[PDB]
Amino acid sequence: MHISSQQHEKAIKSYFDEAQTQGVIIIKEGKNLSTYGNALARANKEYVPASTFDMLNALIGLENHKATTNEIFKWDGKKRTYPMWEKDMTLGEAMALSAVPVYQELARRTGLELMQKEVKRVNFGNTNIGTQVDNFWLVGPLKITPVQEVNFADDLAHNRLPFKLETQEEVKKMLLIKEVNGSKIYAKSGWGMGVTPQVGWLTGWVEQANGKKIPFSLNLEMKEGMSGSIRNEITYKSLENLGII
Ligand SMILES: Cc1onc(-c2ccccc2)c1C(=O)N[C@H](C=O)[C@@H]1N[C@@H](C(=O)O)C(C)(C)S1
Repeated sequence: MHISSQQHEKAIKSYFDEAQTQGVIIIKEGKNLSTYGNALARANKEYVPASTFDMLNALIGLENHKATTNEIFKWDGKKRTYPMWEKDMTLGEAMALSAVPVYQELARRTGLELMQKEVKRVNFGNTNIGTQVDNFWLVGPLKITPVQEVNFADDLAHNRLPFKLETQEEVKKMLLIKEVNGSKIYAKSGWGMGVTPQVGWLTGWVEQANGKKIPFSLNLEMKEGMSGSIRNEITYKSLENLGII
């Protein structure tokens, strides 16, 4: 409104301070990138993308006819880390649930060789997937910075990735997670491996009523007993503080 930028900066740093974590949220208006939060130097450090990769995994699988958007991925009946994953689902349902096994099956369909060259073509992060086609986004060697992630989301939001328009639209329909007063929030979460603390992500964009698109990438540390929805909460408060929703 008439709120000073010092106050915006302080308000958003306090959302990270209150959660007792260290993180950054990067916003992009048109060409301009702004870095908020309580740990601004995270912006150009490299982290595994974790499930945020699901977005590119989907783009690639669909572009290369490894799946369709109505196709059902059967649960094989093995006990899963979460009961919510013990069901048959579409890619899109799997995006909302972040169903690692489905994205792993998709990655195996695509294959190491095809995955490696698609990730080069797209030049995502450090572009390196190593030798294990089914976990390189979760344990490395693939890594990416928060700046690169918000630029990725900015590409996909404006259909600039090197995939057909219809492939991009298909994956964007999968990413709708919230509606707030005429604004829509498209995004995918990520949560890295290992003992606490782990990396957390929420990367996407808001599509405003007038058609304007404002990409964001939140990146922070997931501390002992933090709920996943803290990523969402910090993100929503930040976007609201800045009047983007
Ligand atoms: C955490 C997490 O910690 N370790 C792995 C992993 C799994 C298999 C092999 C190697 C590592 C993992 C994971 O699965 N992360 C996923 C992607 O970010 C899923 N997104 C989460 C979410 O979005 O909230 C889920 C907590 C829903 S899981």
